[PDB]
Parts: sequence; C-alpha cells; structure tokens
Amino acid sequence: SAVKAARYGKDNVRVYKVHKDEKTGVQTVYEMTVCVLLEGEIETSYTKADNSVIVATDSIKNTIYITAKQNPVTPPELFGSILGTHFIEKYNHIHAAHVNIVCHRWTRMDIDGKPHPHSFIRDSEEKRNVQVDVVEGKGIDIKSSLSGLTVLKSTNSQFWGFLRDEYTTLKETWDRILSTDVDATWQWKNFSGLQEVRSHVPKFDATWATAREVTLKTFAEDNSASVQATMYKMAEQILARQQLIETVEYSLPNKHYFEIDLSWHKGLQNTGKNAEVFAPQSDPNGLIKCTVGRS
Amino acid sequence: SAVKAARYGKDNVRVYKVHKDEKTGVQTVYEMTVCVLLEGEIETSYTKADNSVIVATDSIKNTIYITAKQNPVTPPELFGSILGTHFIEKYNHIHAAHVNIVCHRWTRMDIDGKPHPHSFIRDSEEKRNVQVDVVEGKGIDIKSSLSGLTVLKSTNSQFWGFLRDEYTTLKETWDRILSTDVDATWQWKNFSGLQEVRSHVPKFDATWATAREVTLKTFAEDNSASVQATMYKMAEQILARQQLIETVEYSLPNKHYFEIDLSWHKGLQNTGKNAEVFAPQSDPNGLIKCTVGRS
Amino acid sequence: SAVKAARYGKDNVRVYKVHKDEKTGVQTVYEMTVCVLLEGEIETSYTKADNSVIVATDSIKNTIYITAKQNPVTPPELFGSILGTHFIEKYNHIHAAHVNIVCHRWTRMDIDGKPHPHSFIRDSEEKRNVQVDVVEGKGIDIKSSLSGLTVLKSTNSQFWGFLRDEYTTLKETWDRILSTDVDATWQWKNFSGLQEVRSHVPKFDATWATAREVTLKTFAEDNSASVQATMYKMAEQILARQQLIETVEYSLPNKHYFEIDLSWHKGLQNTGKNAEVFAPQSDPNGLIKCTVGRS
Amino acid sequence: SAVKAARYGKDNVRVYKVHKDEKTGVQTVYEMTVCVLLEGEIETSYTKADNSVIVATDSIKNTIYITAKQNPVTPPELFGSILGTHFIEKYNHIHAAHVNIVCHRWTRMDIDGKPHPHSFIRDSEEKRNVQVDVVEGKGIDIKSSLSGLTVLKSTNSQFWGFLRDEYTTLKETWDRILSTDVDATWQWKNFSGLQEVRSHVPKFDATWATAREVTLKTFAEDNSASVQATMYKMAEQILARQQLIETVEYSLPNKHYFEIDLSWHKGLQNTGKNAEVFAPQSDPNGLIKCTVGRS
Ligand SMILES: O=c1[nH]c(=O)c2nn[nH]c2[nH]1
Ligand SMILES: O=c1[nH]c(=O)c2nn[nH]c2[nH]1
Ligand SMILES: O=c1[nH]c(=O)c2nn[nH]c2[nH]1
Ligand SMILES: O=c1[nH]c(=O)c2nn[nH]c2[nH]1
Ligand code: NA
Ligand code: NA
Ligand code: NA
Ligand code: NA
Ligand SMILES: [Xe]
Ligand SMILES: [Xe]
Ligand SMILES: [Xe]
Ligand SMILES: [Xe]
Repeated sequence: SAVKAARYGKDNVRVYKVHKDEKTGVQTVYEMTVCVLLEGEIETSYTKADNSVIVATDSIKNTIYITAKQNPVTPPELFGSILGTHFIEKYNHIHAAHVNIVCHRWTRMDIDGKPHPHSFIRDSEEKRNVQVDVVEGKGIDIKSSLSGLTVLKSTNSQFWGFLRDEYTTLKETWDRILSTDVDATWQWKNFSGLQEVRSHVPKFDATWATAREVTLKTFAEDNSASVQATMYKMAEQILARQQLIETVEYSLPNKHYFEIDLSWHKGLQNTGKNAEVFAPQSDPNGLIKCTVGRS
Repeated sequence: SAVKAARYGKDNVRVYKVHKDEKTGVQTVYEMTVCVLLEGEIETSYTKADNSVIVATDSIKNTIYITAKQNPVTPPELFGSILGTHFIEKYNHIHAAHVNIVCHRWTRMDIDGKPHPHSFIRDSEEKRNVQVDVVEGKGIDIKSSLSGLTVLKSTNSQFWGFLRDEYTTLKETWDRILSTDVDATWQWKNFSGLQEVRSHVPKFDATWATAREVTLKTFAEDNSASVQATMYKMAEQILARQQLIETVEYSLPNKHYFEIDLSWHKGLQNTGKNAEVFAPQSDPNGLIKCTVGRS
Repeated sequence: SAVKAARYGKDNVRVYKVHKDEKTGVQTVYEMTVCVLLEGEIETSYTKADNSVIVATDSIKNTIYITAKQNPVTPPELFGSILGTHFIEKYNHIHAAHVNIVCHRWTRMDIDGKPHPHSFIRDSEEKRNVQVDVVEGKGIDIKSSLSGLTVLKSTNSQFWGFLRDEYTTLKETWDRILSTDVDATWQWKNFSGLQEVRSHVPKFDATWATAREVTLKTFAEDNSASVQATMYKMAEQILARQQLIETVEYSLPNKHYFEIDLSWHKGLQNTGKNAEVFAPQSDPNGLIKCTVGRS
Repeated sequence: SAVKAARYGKDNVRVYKVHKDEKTGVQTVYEMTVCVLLEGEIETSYTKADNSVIVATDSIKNTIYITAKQNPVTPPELFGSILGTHFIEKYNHIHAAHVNIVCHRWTRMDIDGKPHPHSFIRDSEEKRNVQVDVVEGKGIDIKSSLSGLTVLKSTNSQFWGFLRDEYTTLKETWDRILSTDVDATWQWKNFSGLQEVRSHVPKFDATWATAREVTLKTFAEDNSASVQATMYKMAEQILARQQLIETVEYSLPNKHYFEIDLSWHKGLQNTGKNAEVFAPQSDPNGLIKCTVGRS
C-alpha cells in the first residue's frame, strides 16, 4: 500500500479580535472560526511513525492566534492568504496550506437612534466564509461565500410546464410560496501571491456586498419561473459586475410549504385562491445547484 | 398505584398564515410552532385502556389549523387564549389546556430603500414566545417571553469584590467582555377569560417591544458590576412600565471570552491593557437567574 | 420591586475520571456533564451590587473538579449528594444547592470475544441522569432518570375507540408501527442527609437497571392499546419493585410513520395488509405524559 | 455567461421498509435517508425558463418510494445502483444520477436472552452510508462508508518526537487519552453496470463488517505513536482483505482531554502519573486525513 493523499491540521479554532480607536473611543469586534490543514512531505509520519515531519496541530492553533495578533483579520480573504503563506514559507517540507474561515455577525447596536461605541448584537445566523488554498509555486486560490441567508416570498413564484409521466403527481401552479437558504460562492482568478492579494483588498468587501444585494433584489423582484431560472439570473449579474470572478455557484434548497385542505370541516375553503393557512415541511426538500462561468 | 398527574397532546405543529391586503397589495406572513397539551378526566385511558375519553392527538393538530384559519394569529397571547378556551369549552371532560407558541421572525425586506410587498428575510434566530394555561373555573394565565437574543459588549463590564477562599483562582477585573443569550419572561395578572384578554390586546405587542428595548439599552449603557446587578436593573424598569405584569424572570448565560497569554512567543503582549485577541469558550458557562416582583 | 427567587452557578462543566486497577491492569472511565446552581442570602448582589456574597461561578467549577478528585463519581446519586452537601455546609449564607448530572456511555469494547482493559465505545446516545436538590434543614431530594432511549416495534400496536367528532379525520387501526424516545424519571423518598444516602448506595444502580429492563420488556411484549395504556403498565411495575420510590414519571413522543398510497402508480398495493414502505414523519408528534404514585 | 455544471434533485427523503417472514413470524425493518441529484441536458431550464426538461423533484421523491416497494433495499450499494440506473435509462436527456444513502441502526432487541420477532432499539448513532454515481456509458462508481463511530482509549497512546520551534508549547507525552469519531470510506473498482454489481452483492455486507472489525481491533491494540500512524495501519489491513477496493480514506478528529493541575489547592496531585480527573475539550480539535491506495 501507499499514501495517495494526506492532510492534517486544526479545526474549530474560535478567535475573537477587538480594535479600539484611541481618538473616538469606538471599538469594533471580529469573531471567526478557523480551520487549517497542511500538505507536504509528511508520508513518513503515517508509514514509519516518523513524527519529525509533523508540525503539531497544537502549534498550528498557536500560529493562528499569533497571526491574528500581528495582522489585520479583515477582509477574511486577506487574513486567510497571510495565514496560508506563513506555513508554506516557514516550513520547507510543507507545500500546501488550506485555510477555511467562517465569520460570525456582530452588528453594532443602535441605541436611541445612534450607534453605540462598544455594544453588538448577533443580528442573523448568516455567515461570510472564505476558502483559501495556498500552493507552493502555484499561487493562491480563493473562494468567497455567503451562507445561511434564509428568505421567503409569499407570491410571484410559479412552477408549470415540467415533464409529466407515470411517476408524476405534482400539480402545475401559477402562484406558490418560495423559500430557501442561500449558499452562494464566487471564485476569484488565481493570484500569484500575497502582493497581488494585497493589491485587490478593496474589491473583497465590495464584491461580498454586491453578491448579497443582487441575491436579495433578484429574489424579491423576479416573477420566478423555477428555482433554476431565478438563480441563473443572480449568477449572471454577479459575473457582470466583477471581472476578477471566474465562476459563481449557487446551492439552494426548495423549502416546501403545503396547502391544507380543510373542506372536510364545514366546507371550509383553504386551497387555491382561498389558501391562507399552510403547513411548512421540514423534509424532504428540493436541492438545486448550478455553477455559472464566462462564455 | 394511581395516576397522580397526566397530560397529553401534539407537539411541534408548524403553522404558516398569510394576510393579503386587497387594496394595497401588501402581504404579511406569520410562522409559528405550536404545542398543545390537555388535562382532565382521562385517567381511564391509562389505567383501563379506555380510549373513549381521548381526543386523538391528530384531532388536536386539525384544530390548530382550523382555529388559525378562523381567527387572527397575532398577538400570540390572543391566539393561544382562543385555542386553549376552545378545548375546555368544547369537551366536557377536559378541564385544562396548555398552549405553547414559538413565533419565528419573517421581517419585510427593504429593496432600494423601500419595503417590499411580499418578500421576507429571517433577520435573526431570536424568538417571541407565549405559554398560556387555560384552566376551567380559574381563568387564563399567560407568560410572554423573548429568547435567543445574543449580545456582546467589549468593555464596560467589571467583576471584583467576590468571595475568595481556598477554592478561588479567578482574578478580579475592572474591564472584561460581557456576552449572553437573553431569555426574559413576563408574567401577566390572571385574566378571568377570553373577554378580558381581548380588552388588553394592544398591551401585548407594546409590552414585548418595551421589554426588548429596556433589555438592549440597559445592557449597552450599564457599567456592569456583575450579571446579577445588570439584570436586576432591566427587570425593575419593565415592572415600572407595565402595571399588568406581576413578575419578570431573566435567565442569562455568561459566555466567557478568555485572554490568551502570548508572552512565551517573542515577548508578545496580549493581556490586560494590551489584550486584543481572545479565545471564546464554548463551555462551561455561568448561568444566572432571577425573578423580580412587586414589593 | 423585590427579588422573589434567585439562583446562579455553572452549567455545562464536562468531567472525565479514570480508575486504574493496580492488580489487574483494567481501567474504567466515567464521563459526565454537570450543572450546579446555588440559592441563599444573595439578594444584595442583585439589588446593591454587593459581590461579597457571591461564590464566583469559576470557583464552583473548581469545586466540581476537586470533589471528583477526592470522591467516587459513581453512582451519580451519591456524587451529586456529596457535591450539593459541600456547598451548604461550607458557606453559611448558601442554603440550597441544585446539582444536575448527565452521564455519557463509555462501554467497554469486546475484542475477539474478550473485554478490553482500556478501550471503550459510545454504544448509544442514551443518558443516565440525576437531579439532586440539597436544602439546608430539609434533607436531600433525588430524581433519577434515563433518557434518549429510542425504540420501535413494527406491529402489535393498536389505536381504536377514541372520541370522534367534526374535528376527527384519523382512521381507527388494529396494526400500526409504534416508535418513541423514552424519558423515564423515578423520584426517591426524601433522605435526611448524606449518611442516609450512603446507606442506600447499592439500590441506585440496581433500580436504574430495573427501570431500563421493565421499560424494554413491557414495550416489546405489550399488545399496545395506546401509548397511555402501555406507559402505565411500565410505571406500575417499577413502583412494585422498589419501595423507596414515591413516583414514576414518563414523557413519551409518538413518532409517526405514515402509510404511502401508491395505487395511483400501476395499481401498486402499499396500504393496510399490503403496507411495506412507510414515510417517517419528523414533525408534528404526539406527546404523552403521566406521573404514577402509590394509592 | 454559460452553465458550467448543474445538478438538481431531492434531499432528506426519509424511507422505512419492513420485511415480514410468513413462516417464522419474524419482521425486519430498514430505515434510510436518501438524496438523489441528476445531471444531463437540462441547461435550458436555467437559461431560458424551459421546464420541459425538468423531472420534477416531487417525481424523484415518488420514484424513490416506488423503487423501494419493488426492490430489495439491502445491501444499500445494490439499492443505490438500481435507483441511479433507473433515472439514466428512463430519461433520454438525463446522463448521470448521484444517489446518497444514510442507513440508520434498528437493532433487534433481546428480551430475556432471546431475539424479539418485532422490536428494535437504536443502539448507536453510528451510520452506514453509500455514495453511488451512475454515469451513462461510464458504469457505476460506489464509495461505501461508516461514520459516527465514537471511541476512546484511556492509555496506550503516545505523542513525542514532533517538530519543535518558536511556535511550539506542546509537551511530549508517553501516555495520553486518545478519542475520535471514525469516518472511514472504501472505494470500489468501477463496475460496468447493474449486472456486475449484482454479481458482487455478498461482498458488500462482508466488507463493511471487516472494515468495522479492523477499525475497532487496531484502535484497541495499537500502542499508538500518533493518529497518523494508527490510521495507516487500519487502511493497510482493509486493502489487504478485499481486492475489489481501490482506496481507503480515513478522516479522524483528535478529541482532546486535558489534564487539570490542582496543586494550587492543598498540594493536590492530579498531573502525569497522578492524573485522574480530566477536562474534555469541545473545541478546537485536531483533524487528520489520509487516503491509502495500492502500490
Ligand atoms: O423550482 C422548482 N424546481 C424544480 O425542479 C421542482 N421540482 N418540484 N418543485 C420544483 N420547483
Ligand atoms: O457576573 C458574574 N457573576 C458571577 O457570579 C460570576 N462568577 N464568575 N464570573 C462571574 N461574573
Ligand atoms: O397512542 C396514542 N395515543 C393518542 O392519544 C393518539 N392520538 N393519535 N394517535 C394516538 N396514539
Ligand atoms: O496524533 C497526533 N497527531 C498530531 O498531528 C498532533 N498534533 N497535536 N497532538 C497530535 N496528536
Ligand atoms: Na514550504
Ligand atoms: Na371542559
Ligand atoms: Na449553608
Ligand atoms: Na439517459
Ligand atoms: Xe431562488
Ligand atoms: Xe447582563
Ligand atoms: Xe409506549
Ligand atoms: Xe486512531
């Protein structure tokens, strides 16, 4: 037997950082969960019990804290690139670093109409994420994403004209509820290294904001012919607005809300145009994916 | 042996309702999870296999949907009271109904600065809840709550002057992070029945809003001497602003963020006044409770 | 306003302990999660910011580890009693301690048919729990429980003869699937103090084993007329076999498995006597409770 | 823009099936959660709102139930292959089916030392899984796995001789606790189609059993030099015992249990050879992966 692939590291490293403005007194907090896995010339730790090639996972944990102390942690694309570059430069035998970062929301509180200098609220479970792969001699590949953005519209969604055969019971509809949890990922052009990532820093937050804005507006305004058709429209617009993105991927559950026929009870009318009370379904759910690129 | 207490019913009944304004075209959605347990002269279903006394739990589920179709579902204190009253009036042998309702957030989206007529976002996992106990001959007892409101402040929290003995290692502090998930419950004066609950309908939403507002402002503005001291201040203000509340209860975790000493690494300074990077602790946590009433 | 009730402490304290037999070389592990909340003359910490009355929650955490180092941790009823007694005896102003313990399964592995001296498997998510309330001058109240015991039987469950009215759609049945997660609690006679708890130590493990055995046998063998009827039979037998128990409480979900009519597809027969494929329902579920005592 | 990849289908489809032996009266249950995603000539549903190419996800759900009614559901490798083959054969424009199946444990109860004909217990959260990719013209690729197998050993694990630099604080150790949740995957040789999968049916259950047995024995018996070294030994043995497997992959968290220094309290000795009470750490954790193949 032989080792065909191997990677190892530390997962679920929770990190908080505060910035304190000396002048204004305003404080800003960042909280993330970080995972770092390394690859390189480490096969002998598996095959011969040779621990001399292992950077201990505890040391990786230490490095994440030290790196956060010495560098900005925002935007996460930059922090991930700094952290990954560290490992491949510091250790001769380590040739790839894979860094995943989940950013948690701490939104500044408004009290009596003005922003508070040091108080924050978790205003949603929505996350902003990055996956950064730093590979020696091949640059830095970055995928940025948002996830856990849960939306619903109560009308202006249709679903008709689908294939019907002996396996089909679903009725065509011209008015249904549409609800999903949005997972959207944009993949950047390969960067040659840390200098190039630094040159594009302002684009990272701006592109996240654009992706979020396009997602929400398109969902609200599209008279949706299907999940497939609406998600394509979102991805098209994101690629149009940021030339440094190569592909956009959406993965969307279709979270079903079923009509409840109540006619059995005193002829009560609760279906079609009369539908007011619905039963949300926990499972099963549709799952619709697409990756859109440039032609 | 004898049956000392018994209750039974349906849990985890998910309900959605939409209201459609005919004039304006604006739609508003409500989504809840409902649990209803009944008590009464039902002992023989346990002791003698006598099912004739059982309102089937499936029928309770049907009743929740029918009741939601025929009545407003907001404020939840009113809906819960209507639903509980139904069971005790409809069935001679059922003498108590216990209704719990969890309300999920569907907040109207703003698109290009204006509110969308039919699109919504789950803008937080914070819940608004009610527990309603309808007991034949003893009226209606209502506890209203908010939960899952997660906050953090980065300074203006202290903790010093506590008992020190041979079990104490904790250092006194004049500046720490304070973070919690707020669970706050206000218990109303007993109501004689459904007419009295209806007479107070406008107070329910207003009191929820006040409780939320007082919680957030007090947390942001109090230079906190302890969790105990700050939570007392919140409860005091709520009782002062709504005379129909008899007690307020808070249950608050103290979610710890620990300093990380980095001095072992090149004399790096990251503690006390120099602390920038912290390690959030998933467990254990402090848990602090108090019920405040009128003197 | 006035403090009507208050308690505070540490939650989610994870503890592991190992015992190493010097002779045989056999090791045995225990893992628990512990919560301790105290009550007493502590109102001034809430009302006047007087921290001098507070045993810091960090110190409570320290005490749990020290107590586990110096005492046996099994049976959990004994460990909880020792831990609660400590707080009320050590601190003059603390008059009640409330200790909850969840025990996690680490079952010894059999390798090649024999028991391994030091290797363990989490063979189920089933828990054994205790709640111990130690109140100065009023002794020690102990409730022991098992929870998270998930079972299913595929036949020998019936449900017919229930109340039918204009809210009823459910069909009577003489053969259905029955599945539940068992939560069973037995409450001991009040003990005068730690000496009395020590005198009954052998009864604690034996009663847990009996409760488990009666639950499983009754479920497997009863041709069930309803959840209500079967659970009563379980509780009756437990009270009969241990005179030091005053009450038994069961709380049982009815986790539904629905028939799927497939007749629309080529006349396929999948209902009644022909039912083979079912759809498990995640929600809603029945919830059935009963507390049985001595007559 | 252009569609670069697309797949869609139904997730979280819960299925139960019962087999009833007419002679013996013995019943056997199977419960699974199934996900099916399709690929093919479906781009126009995204780009032109052309629903004529869409097999509705509701119809996929129907097909899973029908297929389970007409075919055996065990071993899951066979059921997944039948289900995937159906879609590519039935629909001309669908060219790939991806089927994931999670099998839940329903273990037959022993009552009074003998096996019960119709009663079952969920004896662990451990799962048996399959991923089956059926691609038109390229056969059937099957990855089988077990997951959620949680183990701990209290001694006979070491970790010393690792790289030490200015980022290292971890002390070398010759005796520590080792605990993990095992995720192991074995990938089969490509099969030409359903006839070939049928020819190997007996190997599927036997190989799962072997993989489980090797995992448990190796973990219990290896005086572990590192997670890396022990996991390699497991994978080596599995490949040796089943020639139809091409690769084995393990993904293993290192779930840390930390010593607690209690010397601050009355010189209490709880570290090194005196360590009895430990603090399990919820996070962070090591994460160690390896894919082993044939040389
Ligand atoms: O938008 C949808 N796309 C689909 O593929 C589908 N299948 N059922 N409902 C559906 N809705
Ligand atoms: O506010 C606090 N109250 C307490 O009781 C406590 N114990 N440790 N830290 C603490 N903080
Ligand atoms: O055992 C049962 N008890 C009940 O009260 C009930 N209601 N629906 N199905 C039921 N089954
Ligand atoms: O087995 C281990 N492998 C590792 O890479 C490691 N790092 N810290 N502890 C460890 N244990
Ligand atoms: Na390198
Ligand atoms: Na009544
Ligand atoms: Na005392
Ligand atoms: Na095809
Ligand atoms: Xe969508
Ligand atoms: Xe607080
Ligand atoms: Xe039961
Ligand atoms: Xe391992």
